[PDB]
Amino acid sequence: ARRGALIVLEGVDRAGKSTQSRKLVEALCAAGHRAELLRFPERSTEIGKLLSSYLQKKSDVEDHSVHLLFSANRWEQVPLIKEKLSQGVTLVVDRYAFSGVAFTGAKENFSLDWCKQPDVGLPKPDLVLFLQLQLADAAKRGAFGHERYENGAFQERALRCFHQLMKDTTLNWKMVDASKRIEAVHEEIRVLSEDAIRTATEKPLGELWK
Amino acid sequence: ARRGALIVLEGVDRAGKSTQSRKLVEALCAAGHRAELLRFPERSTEIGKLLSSYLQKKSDVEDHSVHLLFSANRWEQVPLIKEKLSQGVTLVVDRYAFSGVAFTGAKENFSLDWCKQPDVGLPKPDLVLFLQLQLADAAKRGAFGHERYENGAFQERALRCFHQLMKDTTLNWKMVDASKRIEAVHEEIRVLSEDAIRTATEKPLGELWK
Ligand SMILES: Nc1ncnc2c1ncn2[C@@H]1O[C@H](COP(=O)(O)OP(=O)(O)O)[C@@H](O)[C@H]1O
Ligand SMILES: Nc1ncnc2c1ncn2[C@@H]1O[C@H](COP(=O)(O)OP(=O)(O)O)[C@@H](O)[C@H]1O
Ligand SMILES: Cc1cn([C@H]2C[C@H](N=[N+]=[N-])[C@@H](COP(=O)(O)O)O2)c(=O)[nH]c1=O
Ligand SMILES: Cc1cn([C@H]2C[C@H](N=[N+]=[N-])[C@@H](COP(=O)(O)O)O2)c(=O)[nH]c1=O
Ligand SMILES: [Mg+2]
Ligand SMILES: [Mg+2]
Ligand SMILES: [Mg+2]
Repeated sequence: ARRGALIVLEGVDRAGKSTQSRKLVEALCAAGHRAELLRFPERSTEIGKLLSSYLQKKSDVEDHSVHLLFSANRWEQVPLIKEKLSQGVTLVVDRYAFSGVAFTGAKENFSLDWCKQPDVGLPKPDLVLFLQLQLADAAKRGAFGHERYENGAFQERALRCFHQLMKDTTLNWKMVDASKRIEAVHEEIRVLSEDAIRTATEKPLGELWK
Repeated sequence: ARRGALIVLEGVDRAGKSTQSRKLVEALCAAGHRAELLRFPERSTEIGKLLSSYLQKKSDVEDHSVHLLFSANRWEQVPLIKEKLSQGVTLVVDRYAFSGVAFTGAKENFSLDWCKQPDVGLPKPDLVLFLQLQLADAAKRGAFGHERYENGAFQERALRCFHQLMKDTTLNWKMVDASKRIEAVHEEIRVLSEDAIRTATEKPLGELWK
């Protein structure tokens, strides 16, 4: 039975990860694929609620602790991720380990290596789309939110970490010009995703960063 | 101001970590030291309650997730640990990262290296006492508990991991013959601890596994 593809959406702030993720799943399903949407953090579990309270500033969490919770929040979904992929279901994921590393990695005294370790071993995405957008363009999309990390300076330190992670040639990274309209960005992502489901899947699901 | 020492108690099942830890703190205080007791897991925080529900079998948790929570449960106490040590308070800890690695490391497909990473960077113990006890002797102390991991076969796989961790010469490991009476074991630990508070402290607090 042909496994599903694991597709991740990553990208700068307001670049359209959530919009594009919901649109990709809808369009794959409409074209007869079996596809479902996931996102991280997944706030409905016990850990997810801790992470949600942190991001909304309702609680403060030690930085190493919070990093590990974010990763744990991925590991708790691995049994489901692996089962859905083995059943032929393509999974479109709004943020994954890349955000985990880039966001803690933007903080002082957090090496990229330390930030990567908790996630080593996770299911490896068959495709990692990185939605790029210029600052001037992200502004036309509205004001920063009120949640933690939604600050220009901090966003720019996360972006440098993302660019380090993209030097990683074990991953099938694809850049997406997220400045275009919602529809045009969607068509670019869609075609890339059809291609990943079609080919990328003839190899077994890999393991991230190992 | 002379910093406190960070002293960890590790050891096989029923070897006396908790008894010896409470006795050491009492005796250091009685001899005019400033000393306080900590333990891991620390079940009173939000994470600690998750860990307590897991150990008591009231909930099941994915293995990588549970490993990261156990480490996060240490990181959330680092601000306090560092502040108490800088104030001259010696901290006696009932289990630390060594248990974290040995217990997940006893499970299938968990390399010691992966298990160590979440804890890299923690405050480094000035002294790690390992209470050794033969199986036949641990039995005279009563029956296994009902909690997760309290099984002869699993305990023996954790012990092999502990022996790998003791090959680590960056740590001041001391073996303790925990087969003696409660008092005699206590006198051995006490003398070792006075020595660690006295000398081991003239160097800054280190960082574990780095
Ligand atoms: N290509 C696009 N062009 C214009 N506006 C967009 C585009 N993609 C998303 N938006 C809008 O920008 C805001 C951010 O989109 P969202 O998908 O929530 O981004 P993210 O999840 O990356 O933060 C929303 O108002 C959304 O409608
Ligand atoms: N040296 C010792 N000799 C005999 N019994 C002991 C000794 N140390 C502890 N005990 C008993 O063994 C049991 C386990 O002790 P405990 O300190 O809770 O061990 P741990 O925390 O290592 O599991 C308790 O009943 C305790 O009184
Ligand atoms: C998945 C993940 C997200 N995050 C962050 C990125 C976002 N903060 N900002 N901007 C935040 C919320 O996600 P959304 O933007 O997808 O709603 O969590 C982490 O810090 N670590 C992680 O492992
Ligand atoms: C500190 C720590 C303890 N543990 C385990 C060891 C013990 N299980 N058994 N036996 C358990 C409970 O601790 P006590 O024996 O100290 O009450 O948690 C971990 O699995 N990981 C950790 O990081
Ligand atoms: Mg979003
Ligand atoms: Mg390494
Ligand atoms: Mg105990």
